[PDB]
Amino acid sequence: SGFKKLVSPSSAVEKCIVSVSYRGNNLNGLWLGDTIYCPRHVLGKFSGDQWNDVLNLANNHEFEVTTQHGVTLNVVSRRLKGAVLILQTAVANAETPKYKFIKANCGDSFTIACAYGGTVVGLYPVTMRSNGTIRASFLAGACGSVGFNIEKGVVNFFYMHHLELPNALHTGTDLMGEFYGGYVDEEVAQRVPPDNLVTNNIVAWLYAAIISVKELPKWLESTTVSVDDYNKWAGDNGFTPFSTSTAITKLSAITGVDVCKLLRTIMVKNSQWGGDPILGQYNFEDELTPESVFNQI
Amino acid sequence: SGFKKLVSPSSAVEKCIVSVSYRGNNLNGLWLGDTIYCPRHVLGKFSGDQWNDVLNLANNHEFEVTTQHGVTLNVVSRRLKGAVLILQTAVANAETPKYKFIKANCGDSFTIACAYGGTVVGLYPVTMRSNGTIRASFLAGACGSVGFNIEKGVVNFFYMHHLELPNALHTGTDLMGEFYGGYVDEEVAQRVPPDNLVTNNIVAWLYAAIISVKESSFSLPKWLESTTVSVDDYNKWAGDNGFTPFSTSTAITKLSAITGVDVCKLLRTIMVKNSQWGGDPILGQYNFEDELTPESVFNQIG
Ligand SMILES: *C(=N)[C@H](C[C@@H]1CCNC1=O)NC(=O)[C@H](CC(C)C)NC(=O)[C@@H](NS(C)(=O)=O)C(C)(C)C
Ligand SMILES: *C(=N)[C@H](C[C@@H]1CCNC1=O)NC(=O)[C@H](CC(C)C)NC(=O)[C@@H](NS(C)(=O)=O)C(C)(C)C
Repeated sequence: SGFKKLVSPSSAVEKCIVSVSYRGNNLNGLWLGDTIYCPRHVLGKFSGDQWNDVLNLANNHEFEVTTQHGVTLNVVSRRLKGAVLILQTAVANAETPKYKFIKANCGDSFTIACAYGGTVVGLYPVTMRSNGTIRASFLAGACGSVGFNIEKGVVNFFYMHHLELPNALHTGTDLMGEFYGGYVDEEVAQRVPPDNLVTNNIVAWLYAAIISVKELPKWLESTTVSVDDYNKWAGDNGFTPFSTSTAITKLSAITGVDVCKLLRTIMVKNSQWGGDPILGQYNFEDELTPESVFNQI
Repeated sequence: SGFKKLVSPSSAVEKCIVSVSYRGNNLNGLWLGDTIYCPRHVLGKFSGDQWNDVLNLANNHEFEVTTQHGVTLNVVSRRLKGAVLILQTAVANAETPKYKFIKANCGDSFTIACAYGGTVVGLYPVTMRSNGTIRASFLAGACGSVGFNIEKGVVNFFYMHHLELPNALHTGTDLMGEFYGGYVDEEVAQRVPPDNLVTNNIVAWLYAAIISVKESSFSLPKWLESTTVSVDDYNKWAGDNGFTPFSTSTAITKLSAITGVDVCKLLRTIMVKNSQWGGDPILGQYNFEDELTPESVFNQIG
């Protein structure tokens, strides 16, 4: 029993995180096979089409790349893919795990391996927000830190960290160099669309509260609302649409509470929470997924 | 910018977690040197003076120990130390890190390496509560999972998991085999004292919020009280309102000096908000977060 936001174990990712420095710019890279992925702004703060000419003018021998073992790697080639710089090394990483490059959807949760100087210093979970940001914890030098999980012995890579927007919001690319949310790696003003609370994860958290209380809650409404009616309301109140899933179906069956009862709870509690807490909180938790809640049963 | 509850990287610990089986009891062990630490109730569900005779009654060849690699270890000796069973292996773990066995105090936070069948499946942070429990996430087979952090290239081990009390409360021993909170590894009703909100961690969280408002609105937070309260006076109030006592620390001193805000203004804020929070949130919440430590907040400034 008990519900936590789980982090994936890090040993397989630690074996792939290297330091990448160029003319005093210090960040991190992901070494898979004979390929290092890192943010292109390790070269400097350029914009638009200046990048392709900065690339051809760069010097491979000036990429300072060290491993956690202290071994210096030698860059033999370079190219850009989106906002990710791709550096080929002379020798392959023999500790490359099985992996996939996957784009994270809204509400998807994964683990950040927060790195400085090529060394993972700590981990934490995050959720891909509706506006292409994550709520993370990053300082200077963290770029190149990666977001991942592990599923059936495969490392899924979702994210590489590039920049911090106002109000402690963070964003970056997938491992194919496409920026989440359409942001750009320029220190300029960028519009951030409003964050919509992730209904499906809130539903997971409400079910976790019900399972916890099994030992029905007073905050749980008794009336119902259809999925269409909730989704109409959601688009007007800052929530994502409710979408059916296998995990949510299992949670409803295990607890014996129809999910449309939880949707009505969301509408009423968002309008006026009142004095009754849900798992000690007077605000919705939306970074715990239905799959994780079910795995903890 | 941004504040998260951090987990320590797990590679050093993953290389030390093994599966330990005895007569259908399948748990986890911590393999350091030629020594495996695991919960004694891998031997079955006994009580009191029964354990020593059960230890003499067990035989080493019936312990099935396997590493994450699939390698079978051979137990050459056994002893009890408190509620921890200590098994000697024929060969030593060549991947043993530098480590310390340390007893976590109330409010100390660390990483749980949650393991099943000798394999770490996930991590998460926990805080040692005032009653000797942690609020974790554990299923059958999770015992022998360890709580740890890494400091200065040294793995501190604080905790090994033994049991789950009512209301999703988890507890266990330090690596010296002493149970936190005076619990025992028996399936009977047990006395569980109140869980008090950890003041020192709330203070840290409030500093984190001051820092965030400073770096988002260049001003002091709207909810921060103007008056101060004495530490002795706050600690008198804390004893009658379900909070731990405040106690100064180097990390809290640094946070006070970086932000320029007297910590006694934060203690008065706790008293005011606990009696009547109101409508202004703190870092998006209307309830105290007490599992983010001063040390962690300091490390997340730089
Ligand atoms: C990568 N090492 C670094 C990580 C930032 C630094 C503080 N917290 C983080 O997450 N990324 C940067 O410094 C980028 C680099 C540019 C070229 C994209 N710059 C920023 O993140 C910038 N924010 S912005 C895009 O101007 O709004 C800062 C440095 C002012 C935060
Ligand atoms: C160890 N693998 C297991 C971990 C528990 C199981 C479910 N969640 C956990 O944290 N520990 C046990 O099964 C112990 C064993 C005894 C001999 C110490 N038993 C319990 O935790 C028991 N709770 S109790 C001590 O009666 O209050 C359960 C199994 C009923 C939860």
